[PDB]
Amino acid sequence: DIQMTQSPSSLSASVGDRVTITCQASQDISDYLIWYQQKLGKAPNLLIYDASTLETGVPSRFSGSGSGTEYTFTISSLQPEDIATYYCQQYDDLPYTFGQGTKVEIK
Amino acid sequence: DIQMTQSPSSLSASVGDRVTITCQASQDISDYLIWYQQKLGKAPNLLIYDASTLETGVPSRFSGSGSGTEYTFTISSLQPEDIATYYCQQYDDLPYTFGQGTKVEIK
Amino acid sequence: DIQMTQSPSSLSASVGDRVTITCQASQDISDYLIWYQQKLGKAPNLLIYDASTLETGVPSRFSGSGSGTEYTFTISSLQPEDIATYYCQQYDDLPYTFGQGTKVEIK
Repeated sequence: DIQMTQSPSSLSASVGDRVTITCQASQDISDYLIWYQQKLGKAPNLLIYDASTLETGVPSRFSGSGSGTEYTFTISSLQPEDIATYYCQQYDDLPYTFGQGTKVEIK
Repeated sequence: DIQMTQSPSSLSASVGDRVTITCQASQDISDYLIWYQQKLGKAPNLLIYDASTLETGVPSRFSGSGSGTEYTFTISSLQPEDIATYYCQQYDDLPYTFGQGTKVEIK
Repeated sequence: DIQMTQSPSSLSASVGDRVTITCQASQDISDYLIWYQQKLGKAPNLLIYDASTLETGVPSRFSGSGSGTEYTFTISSLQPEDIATYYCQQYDDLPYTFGQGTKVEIK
């Protein structure tokens, strides 16, 4: 069972800031990682797949990189609309596991 | 892109009550369906995969069924521990898409 | 006296959603079950009798199924005029008893 550890568990930054979030797998998951955004009271929405491919329609201010067991999610310039909780999930094998999630706030 | 349709959005019931949630896929997903439980403030937890398959450690009071397009998730006896949000997610094809979630509460 | 267990107590869904309501009989009641609709402040109106027979003039989006002690009421596409409290009632023996009812609302 692949353990996903995400950090930090939460942060607050200002509009325009560069935000960064990490997820480490307990095994090489061969780049099968997704980043999801979950707005308060809504279902998670896929942002990035294959570690670094943006889903069609996602703003380019969003980006992911990494490989092996360490992955990185970055938001190059924070918008008020990005206030949500972010999650990484491994899809290298079942059961698909999630990171603990990172709440992103403004201020 | 595959659309998942979940219902109801929220329910309220009493301890021991049977709870029924369903998900509708916009295409045959071949049982490539997962059910997650999301307790407040936490990441989603896989309860069932392959539409009917229980993950180890998950109480037998949970159960899933369905096929092609229609799927159902059932909680045979609502326990206090079961208060959370539940989601179905398709994994037949990327991007993996979620149902809107159902908020389960005890009256 | 025959006890009727109805689930859930209340729910919220969106226009077009499918809605499932359940009723459990503490005894087999040979399909002698009626489903009533009760809008706010009016008397209950019979929608279905004999567990699955639609009364004349009732829309095809309502359906009933079930047997022995397990009965099911479905609305395939929730319309705004469907907002009300639903009740199952057994007519197998006196005194005829009702389920606790299900408050259906739209989010």
